[PDB]
Amino acid sequence: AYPMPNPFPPFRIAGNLYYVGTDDLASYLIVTPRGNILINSDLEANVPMIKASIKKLGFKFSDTKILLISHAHFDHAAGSELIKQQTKAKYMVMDEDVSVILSGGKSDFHYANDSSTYFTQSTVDKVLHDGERVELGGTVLTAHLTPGHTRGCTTWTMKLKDHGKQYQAVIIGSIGVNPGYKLVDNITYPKIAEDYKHSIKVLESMRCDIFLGSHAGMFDLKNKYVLLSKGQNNPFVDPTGCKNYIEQKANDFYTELKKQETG
Ligand SMILES: [Zn+2]
Ligand SMILES: [Zn+2]
Repeated sequence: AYPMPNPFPPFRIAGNLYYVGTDDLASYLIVTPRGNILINSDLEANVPMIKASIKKLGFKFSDTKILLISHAHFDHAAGSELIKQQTKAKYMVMDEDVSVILSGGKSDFHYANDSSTYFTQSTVDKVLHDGERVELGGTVLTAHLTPGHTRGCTTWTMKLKDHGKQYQAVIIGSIGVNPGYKLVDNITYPKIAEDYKHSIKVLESMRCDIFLGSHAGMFDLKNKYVLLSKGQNNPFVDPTGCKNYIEQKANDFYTELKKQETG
């Protein structure tokens, strides 16, 4: 079973982007004059935690206008129906992952026959596409299709002003190869390996100043938060860590491909 995350103190990352997630499953709040955008609903058990984090920062849960996700797996999206019920936020999802969201996991190319991965069915209010913007109150997020991990895995980007300076924030959706994924002659998702390769090409050439992700461990949340509490100049500005993480995951993909082809 998925390890239950622990609470994590919410904080401002940069500009109008806040962390409202856990010590593992990462969620983000973008605060605008016309309401807020929430990224990742996490597990059903985490929805009260997200609400509490939002309110701890002095914001209103009822001001959540838009709900986005990194990708259509239960650990990022299971809480979405509850959030929609409690806030009436509009749920927007990349085209290629909509089937999984509508089916609560039953159409997943890999986990269709693993009921431990299923989650509450919901409807999608707006279907997104590669390069499409999500705009609220002058804030502009861009959805980048970085497929492989899921068919519609989304890497979210935005530009943030921090201490008078401009930074591109990148929330890496995931380019991990899960244990058991088949990369050669995949029966349900034949383009899986081509998709990962495309994601690698996109991410390797992407400007990345503020390095974030769907999981805390991708981007060193805990150690960076400690630096932030100590008053360090934005430790979440980490272009070198971003470059190195993308390169590591690209290498991990090719390592797994080598194992499947030659091992
Ligand atoms: Zn996943
Ligand atoms: Zn995950």
